[PDB]
Amino acid sequence: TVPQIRAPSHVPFLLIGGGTAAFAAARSIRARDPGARVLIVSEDPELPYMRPPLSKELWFSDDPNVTKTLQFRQWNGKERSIYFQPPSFYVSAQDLPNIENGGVAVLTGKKVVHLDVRGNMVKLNDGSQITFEKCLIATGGTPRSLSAIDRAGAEVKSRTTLFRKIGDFRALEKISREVKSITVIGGGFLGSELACALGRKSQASGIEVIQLFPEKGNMGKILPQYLSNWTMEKVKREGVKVMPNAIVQSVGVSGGRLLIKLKDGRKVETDHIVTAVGLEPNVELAKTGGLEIDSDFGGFRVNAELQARSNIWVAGDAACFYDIKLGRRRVEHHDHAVVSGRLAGENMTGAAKPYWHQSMFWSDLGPDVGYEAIGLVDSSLPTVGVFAKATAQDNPKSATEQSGTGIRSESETESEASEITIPPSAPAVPQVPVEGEDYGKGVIFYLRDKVVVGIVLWNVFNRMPIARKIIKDGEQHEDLNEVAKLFNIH
Ligand SMILES: Cc1cc2nc3c(=O)[nH]c(=O)nc-3n(C[C@H](O)[C@H](O)[C@H](O)COP(=O)(O)OP(=O)(O)OC[C@H]3O[C@@H](n4cnc5c(N)ncnc54)[C@H](O)[C@@H]3O)c2cc1C
Repeated sequence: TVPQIRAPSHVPFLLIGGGTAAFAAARSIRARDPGARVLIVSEDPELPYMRPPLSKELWFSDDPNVTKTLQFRQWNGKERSIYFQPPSFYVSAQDLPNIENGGVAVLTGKKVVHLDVRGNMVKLNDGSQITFEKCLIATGGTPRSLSAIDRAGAEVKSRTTLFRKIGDFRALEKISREVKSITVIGGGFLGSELACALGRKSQASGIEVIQLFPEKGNMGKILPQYLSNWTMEKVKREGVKVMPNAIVQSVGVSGGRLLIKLKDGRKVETDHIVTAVGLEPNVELAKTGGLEIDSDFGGFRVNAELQARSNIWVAGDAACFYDIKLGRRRVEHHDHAVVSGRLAGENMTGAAKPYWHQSMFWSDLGPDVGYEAIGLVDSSLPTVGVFAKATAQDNPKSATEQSGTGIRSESETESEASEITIPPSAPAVPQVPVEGEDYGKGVIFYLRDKVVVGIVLWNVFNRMPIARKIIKDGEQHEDLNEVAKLFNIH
């Protein structure tokens, strides 16, 4: 067996990229047009898989075999495959045009590098060509790097990982068992999940874990300062040296270790760096395809139907879409990937439906801390937070036990509450006098006009439909403590 040239071929439905959005689009097309012939072409050799477990549950397991099988343990102890479907669900490219009732084929280890819109064709990196009738671009993005690491030498670039894939979890996991110290650069949800995860391994290994970022505290661009600060102390307590207000001036090699120099005088000595500083949408096809990239937000600009050009749609992290409440925007949400992929797939079969979904986001920092967000969440906005003591059910683990899944967009559902009526206050709880240290859950309302434009929920689950409805209706609430009763915050 030797390398060979693929003959030109044709496929009714071509999906460029094999991630969450591509997979959801393939199922949608198959549901809408039974017998459909769908081909996914994907650069990474792996079959389609969900990403959330990579910075999360896969680090919380004592079984060495999980790194190989990727059958991760949810917080409720129940196993789940990181893959959407196993190999048997798919067919090979070669067989697709001949199989009865059609199917979903997958061609991994191949990259589409040229899109010809008017000729309905693409070219792969190996020179072969595939004509299509309908095409979805769902190429995701590539992790951003740090400028200082880019200007940095071979030695340091060889000791920095960007965190996005299976390969990254595997390498970072191995490194956590080989070196004395690892630094996470990035204060966002993802960098924070990685810090907690290594801090947990640290309990057994004794490795040093540092997390550094330029904000005053974790997720500082998103959470109000008080909760950002609470969060920062929480992460630190997982055994992480957190360094806020840190701007990387340069990185170099000293003593055989990495030497990161900060603008303010500080210096960090460490053996490996993982960055989590955001994403660049994969838009290389915009050029041959004559597609518009959004100059303000990045990604492919699409219309209400997720369409970019004739017979071309985009979904997932790669799309700059028109949010029904916020206007042009792009997100990195698992929910959006699934919903938008499904809708694109439906539109590929002729539906012409607008994307009116309000995408949600969630983050877990271990089984005991969970956040959910929706709409415009920006710490520069005026905000109203309402809090209460947590009940036993108010944590990511219980939310996983109740629903049987850890992927929060699944358990929350994609729906929107049909009506909002402020329920009666709950029965009084006999208690000693309550202090701020005693709260463990809450809702934070983000405002613009006296209208709620965004919501972050802290340890409140199964209420996302209600948060969607409050944001959609756009009422001026006279008293947000009454509305918080909708989130069982009393
Ligand atoms: C580690 C991590 C944890 C996360 N946790 C959460 C969370 O808990 N909650 C939440 O809401 N969201 C979370 N997210 C975000 C969510 O997983 C993403 O929004 C989602 O993966 C985007 O899916 P996609 O299909 O749009 O893009 P991708 O998943 O990136 O898929 C794109 C695929 O296309 C391939 N590709 C790119 N270019 C080409 C090309 N030209 N030709 C062929 N193939 C190509 C790439 O190899 C890639 O496989 C997390 C993300 C990461 C990385």
